Amino acid sequence: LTPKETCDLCQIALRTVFGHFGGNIPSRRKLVHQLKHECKRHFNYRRRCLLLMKVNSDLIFREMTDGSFKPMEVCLIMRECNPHDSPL
Repeated sequence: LTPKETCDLCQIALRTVFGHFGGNIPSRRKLVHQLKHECKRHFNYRRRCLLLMKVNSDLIFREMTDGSFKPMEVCLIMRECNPHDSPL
């Protein structure tokens, strides 16, 4: 994966799962079951995605449930996006 792809993928994944719950996220355990499912939709990204959500599910949960949600921002904090890259 390019650093671009890797950034884009972070965003696509978090946005898709956030849209899935329509912003009403029930619990971290549940959030995680979907983050994992969503990781497996991407052949080349599965392995990295899965470890990313594992380590950072608390940060993703917090940011998602605050109402802010901007995917590109949480991906910057995880350093899967750098200030260089762009949103979607």
